[PDB]
Amino acid sequence: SDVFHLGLTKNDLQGAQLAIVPGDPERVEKIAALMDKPVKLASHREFTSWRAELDGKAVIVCSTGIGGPSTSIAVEELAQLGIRTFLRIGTTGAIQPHINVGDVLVTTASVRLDGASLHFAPMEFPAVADFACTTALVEAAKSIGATTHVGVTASSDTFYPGQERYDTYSGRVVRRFKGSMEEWQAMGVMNYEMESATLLTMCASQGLRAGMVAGVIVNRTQQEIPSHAVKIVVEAARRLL
Amino acid sequence: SDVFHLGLTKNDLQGAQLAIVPGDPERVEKIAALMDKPVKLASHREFTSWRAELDGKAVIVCSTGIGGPSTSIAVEELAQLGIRTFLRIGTTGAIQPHINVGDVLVTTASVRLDGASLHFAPMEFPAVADFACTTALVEAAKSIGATTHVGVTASSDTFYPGQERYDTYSGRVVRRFKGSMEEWQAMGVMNYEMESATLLTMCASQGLRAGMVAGVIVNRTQQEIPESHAVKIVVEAARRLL
Amino acid sequence: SDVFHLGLTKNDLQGAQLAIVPGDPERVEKIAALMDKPVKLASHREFTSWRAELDGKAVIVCSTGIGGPSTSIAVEELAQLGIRTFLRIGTTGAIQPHINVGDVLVTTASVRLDGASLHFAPMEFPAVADFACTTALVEAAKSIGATTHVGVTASSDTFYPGQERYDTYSGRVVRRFKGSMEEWQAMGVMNYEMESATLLTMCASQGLRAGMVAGVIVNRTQQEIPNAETMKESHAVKIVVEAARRLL
Amino acid sequence: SDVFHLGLTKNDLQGAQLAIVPGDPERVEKIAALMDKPVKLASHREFTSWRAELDGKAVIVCSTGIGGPSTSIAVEELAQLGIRTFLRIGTTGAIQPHINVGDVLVTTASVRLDGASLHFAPMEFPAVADFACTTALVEAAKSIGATTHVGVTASSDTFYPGQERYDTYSGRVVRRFKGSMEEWQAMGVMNYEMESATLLTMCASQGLRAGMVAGVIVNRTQQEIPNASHAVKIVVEAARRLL
Amino acid sequence: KSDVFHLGLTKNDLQGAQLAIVPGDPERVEKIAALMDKPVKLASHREFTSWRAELDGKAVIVCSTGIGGPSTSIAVEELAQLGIRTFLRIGTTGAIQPHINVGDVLVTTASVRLDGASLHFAPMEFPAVADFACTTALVEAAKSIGATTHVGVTASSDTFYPGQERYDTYSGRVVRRFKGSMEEWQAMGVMNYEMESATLLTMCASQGLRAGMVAGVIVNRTQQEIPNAETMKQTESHAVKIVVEAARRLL
Amino acid sequence: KSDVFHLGLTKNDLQGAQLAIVPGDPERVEKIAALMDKPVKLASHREFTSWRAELDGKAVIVCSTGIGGPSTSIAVEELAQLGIRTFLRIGTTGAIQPHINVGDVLVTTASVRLDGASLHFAPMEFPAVADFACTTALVEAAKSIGATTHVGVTASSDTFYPGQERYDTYSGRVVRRFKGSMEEWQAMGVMNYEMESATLLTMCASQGLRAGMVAGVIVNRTQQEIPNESHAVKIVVEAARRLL
Ligand SMILES: O=c1ccn2c(n1)O[C@H]1[C@H](O)[C@@H](CO)O[C@H]12
Ligand SMILES: O=c1ccn2c(n1)O[C@H]1[C@H](O)[C@@H](CO)O[C@H]12
Ligand SMILES: O=c1ccn2c(n1)O[C@H]1[C@H](O)[C@@H](CO)O[C@H]12
Ligand SMILES: O=c1ccn2c(n1)O[C@H]1[C@H](O)[C@@H](CO)O[C@H]12
Ligand SMILES: O=c1ccn2c(n1)O[C@H]1[C@H](O)[C@@H](CO)O[C@H]12
Ligand SMILES: O=c1ccn2c(n1)O[C@H]1[C@H](O)[C@@H](CO)O[C@H]12
Repeated sequence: SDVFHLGLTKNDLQGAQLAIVPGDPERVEKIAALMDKPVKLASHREFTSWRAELDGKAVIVCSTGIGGPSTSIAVEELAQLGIRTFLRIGTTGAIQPHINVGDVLVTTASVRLDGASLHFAPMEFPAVADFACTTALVEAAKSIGATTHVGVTASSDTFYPGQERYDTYSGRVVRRFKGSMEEWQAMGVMNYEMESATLLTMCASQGLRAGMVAGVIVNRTQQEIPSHAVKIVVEAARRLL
Repeated sequence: SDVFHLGLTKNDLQGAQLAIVPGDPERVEKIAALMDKPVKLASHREFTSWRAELDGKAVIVCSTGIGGPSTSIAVEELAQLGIRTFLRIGTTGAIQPHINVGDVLVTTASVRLDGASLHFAPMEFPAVADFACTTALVEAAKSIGATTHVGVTASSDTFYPGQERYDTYSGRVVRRFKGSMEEWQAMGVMNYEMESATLLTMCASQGLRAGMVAGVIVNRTQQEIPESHAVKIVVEAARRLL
Repeated sequence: SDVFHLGLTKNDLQGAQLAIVPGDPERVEKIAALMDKPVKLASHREFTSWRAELDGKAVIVCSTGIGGPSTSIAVEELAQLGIRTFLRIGTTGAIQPHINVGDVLVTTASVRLDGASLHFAPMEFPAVADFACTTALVEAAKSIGATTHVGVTASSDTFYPGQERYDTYSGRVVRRFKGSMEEWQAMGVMNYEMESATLLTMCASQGLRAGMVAGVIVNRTQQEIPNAETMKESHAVKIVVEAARRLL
Repeated sequence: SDVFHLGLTKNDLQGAQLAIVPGDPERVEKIAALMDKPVKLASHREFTSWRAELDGKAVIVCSTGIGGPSTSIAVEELAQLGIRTFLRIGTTGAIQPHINVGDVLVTTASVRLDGASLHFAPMEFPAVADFACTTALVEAAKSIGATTHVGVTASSDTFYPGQERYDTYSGRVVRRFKGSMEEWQAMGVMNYEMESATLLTMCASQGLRAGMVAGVIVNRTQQEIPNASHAVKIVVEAARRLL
Repeated sequence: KSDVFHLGLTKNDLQGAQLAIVPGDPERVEKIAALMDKPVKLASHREFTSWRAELDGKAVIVCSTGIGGPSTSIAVEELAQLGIRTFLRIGTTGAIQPHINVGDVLVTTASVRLDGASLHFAPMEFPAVADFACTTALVEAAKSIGATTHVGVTASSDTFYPGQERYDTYSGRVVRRFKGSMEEWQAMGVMNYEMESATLLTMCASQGLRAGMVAGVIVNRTQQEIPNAETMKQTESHAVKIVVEAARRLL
Repeated sequence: KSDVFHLGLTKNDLQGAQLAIVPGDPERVEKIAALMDKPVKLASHREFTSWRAELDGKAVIVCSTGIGGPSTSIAVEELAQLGIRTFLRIGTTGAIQPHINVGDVLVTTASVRLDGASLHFAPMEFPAVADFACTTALVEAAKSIGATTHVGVTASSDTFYPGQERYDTYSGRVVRRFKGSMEEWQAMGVMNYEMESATLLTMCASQGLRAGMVAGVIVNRTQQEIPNESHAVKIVVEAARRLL
């Protein structure tokens, strides 16, 4: 093991320079199974890694877990092993009424409601996605025929108060986030999730390419509590290889 | 007439939905002359406005002057008159050694070293360009065959201390900005300019499409102070967005 | 030619160490006309410069444009050329009920609602006027007999959201400035403006003397925008010329 | 299931009001084994939960995973199910010369270098542990005879830059965290971890009781990476004094 | 003769003392020193009055701070130079919780930092936390005396009026930051308001000094009955007996 | 016996007074009032010693503030509750500019807000600015007295040691924020360090009260760290005479 957390050596990657990075370890095998020669690499904490082949070239699929801190460990240690391009696939809650459950979202940049991004760049720095990655993700969605939305995502360190949920133990949301959902909605923000700000900032400020795609699992204008994207991200990876 | 600064009516625009927004009033007519049926509309302070036609469709060219404050006035008042798409063309000082004078840069997002962006969105909101605008801009630069870099820009409220210039009256730089250039360079930042953070934040937070393009006029790794394809690029990009 | 934006040399100034700095370029020559031996120096972007003579002493008149960014270029490059004392003349929106259109407002210090002032001093540092410049402006106003108000000014990086104007495209104001005008009013702030915070912070933190004066064109307790007119206020112009005289 | 992530009902807890919350899911079984009638409950994402008994009273053991965001999810959802007292156990890197590998550290409060704590309370509010919980941990430690240090912890959203590690892909650290380890060291800060700031802030501002204990895994005065027990006994003994 | 700029004390004055009790009021010093053996006045300059007394045969200092973090920081710093390593603050306070009664005793584990002087020792993310041994001694000493005691968080404010959301003032207005603040602190479980615990606890914790904080509740801001002078000084005395008794266990 | 909770004064005690001189040292209060007509001791509670005097037939207050903004804010507010509308501060200070001598007098136009109490009245972007009429009277009073006077910006700190970048302390340690800070204020033309002006100036300017600040230099920090009726106390009395 060349790294402290992932349990991987540089030789494990077989010259791979691109990684797909889901949140849930459960999803890693399913993503790799859509490519050639899939083999299990390692599994430690919420970091499950698999190696696959796409058009003759080595590809990594590795999970991040929930949150920026966990994400920052996986990205850093993957970068040490040779990864220069990261493609993020996740799940999300829509906050705009016209976006339906089943729709696919591509993130251009993130509202930094996290702490981990500040460990790489000050708040004035933008949490922006790589242009080539974003293009590839939009072209892939277009070829597959998925109903897709491009724009800004709010990336939060919490599931509950930072996304202004009141259905909680305290039923309370601190001053900073009181009335914040209505504010993001007016600013044209598409959705909430919990990892992109960290991923995007840390890659953009360190010479690493990153992209972000996600499937909608809930619409917050209706409820607080609740496939194509998987095909989109692997198709995008083919154009970036 | 309809607006306080620009001196324009909705009728002056004749249906225009897109605007090209340079900084210098003197470049406004030059950009308009590259398109069909160029007509001068008005001229007040920083704001010189022209109407032209591109593929039979009305287009506005309006100057912003230097800085986010005056840019925010032009953008706001054009939006009241019906503009929904804004394209900035400017000039810039590169901070990466591999970028030469005359190269073209396309901004995906800006480092917010301004004050006016905060009047539209809190600091954690990204100063990000619209994707369709950026695509057109990158595809236009490639069609004309320009040497092109795509990435992040540092957008500063000042020409001197905020860009870490020491050849000044005082010769000093405040704590915040001392050592900041080396820091931006290490973070992959391409260039310094003075307007993008304001333009990009106020558009992305109000449902307005915005893109940013600039020609390199100086490189900071050698000196503090010093037809371009940039103008051809912005006009070709505007064509694709109408 | 000695500077990058203003297109001037030290020779153009002919020994000048005081400059009057209006916002609008079209005001430069009109201000210069009230003084002896006026001549046009240069004009680039929003920097229009004229030289005049007051009691046999060389004085510069140079525009700044709208906003602190272009103000900071003008003030810096003028300082490089030899200017050590700056007097700003502008227009303003009053936020107190008793202040009338055409009243003259002299600023002691400014609420830093700008970004450029942070490029010279951290937010703790006061955006304060020079005492000698303020004295000259106050004493000059009394000599003219204008209705004068002295106090704090809020200096915003925007005309619209930062001055809590709602009649806009979005009709929306961000959390920070929502309810802000009522708060400044209660705190005794006289007016809204867009350049003083940058100017005063620049000069005070770099050993330069600065004064700030402006004439009211709208009262924000009744309307956001002044009514349009056709006919072609000047009190503040006389006051700023007379104040310079007392400073030379 | 009564909660969204954990996959637990109120009936699963059997009236439990106290939870031991390790970082690593692997530890859940081991901590539960030291108590009686231990049984598995659920496992979803980084949240593995067990239930046991201590002096005839039900106790929960539930993992949080790495970081404040994940910690905040577990703590909130356990609170909805009835948990009022939280005792965290983790691993940590020491930054004081007089603190060695294998020593046990009890946190009174944390330096807030996270983002999740701000979602509960503004920065001025202290990430402070409950006094009853801290007392139980200190006293449990002295009865086992472990080398114990009591004080402030640095709680970071990152393992690398925020803890000022330079053996990285970029080799640089951002302005804010550059020269920061030396500063914390002069301030009397004991150690580095990643979850206590979030945990202590969200409990102290919501009427919940919380304590924090960890074992020293690396000394940062001599090395960045560790490689080149007592705490588990202490946390179980502390919980026993809290029921 | 003085070893320090403000306090007017020497190391000889201390007689080898390593603990100090640090109240706010100059006039309270003599009264607290009256609960110990053989008290003698040492000095009195500005708001800083100092006395020495014996406790179980050990030298102890009692020295006032004045109101606020700035004057507290001067006193604590200059005492530390003279050789003091442990500081125990006794105060009076206003409770903001309905279940906390006038006459109750409050021990602070840590403080909400609404001061400016703590920032001169550590940035805002550092906790304004009490020393464990000092808090242990205070909680246990409270049981010896028999007080009704609450242990938790305290809001430490640089002002008595607007920072404690008081509206009965000259202006009658409260700045944006503090408008609605009392209600929010109440929800977060904050017990009370005072004016110096944030400075003291931050400056000691970040400099290798031990500090503790105890106070008696003189008023509650949720109820309408305001106690008289006699009942208030009865509460103060009750909390004063706890700080001396806690000091015994810290020698 | 008292209309206010800290000072121990009634509105009646002020006898119509609308101006107060507000020094820092309680012991110094009596000596200032002794320079005026019919001085009478009023009260003494905590760090607040108050005396009443007369100047050209008008009642004036001299009241002690104690050290620091918090203590200052209590005095100003309760004095305001009893009718005082004009405050004049007289203090001692440490100069940080080479050209300023020990014994010189400094009039403050505005302060660097290195405090916490000012934020309880106005956000940080609000200027800690003195009243123009008060500053004028102080500047003119200096001429009449005949002292060497400098007018400008003052750094107003919540501490005496770390915030004034002093290293001769127990820890010998200065926090990141204030590391190298004295050299920075110096280059920004800041005259001096004190501990009360930011709170005083901000709270008065944002509440419709008039305030002024004068001080005598007791030490120069470019030569020395620790220091060791004056001109400044004469100037504050003369200024008060001009503002009645
Ligand atoms: O509202 C939502 C719904 C889902 N997600 C998101 N917000 O946070 C992301 C977490 O990693 C994880 C938490 O369920 O899934 C993503
Ligand atoms: O280094 C540079 C060079 C050029 N520019 C930029 N920074 O600021 C932009 C100004 O609006 C304008 C005036 O400098 O030109 C752009
Ligand atoms: O309400 C107002 C009215 C006028 N002004 C002010 N606010 O901003 C100043 C700008 O420079 C310019 C913008 O019109 O004029 C000054
Ligand atoms: O230096 C260290 C060493 C260990 N830990 C800490 N920092 O972060 C904690 C993480 O949860 C997890 C990361 O390995 O373990 C804790
Ligand atoms: O509500 C209150 C009541 C009392 N105190 C507190 N808040 O502030 C403390 C001051 O030092 C001093 C001011 O009364 O006493 C403490
Ligand atoms: O450097 C200095 C010197 C003196 N002073 C000042 N700073 O702080 C003021 C304190 O109230 C008091 C404490 O010395 O005196 C004022």
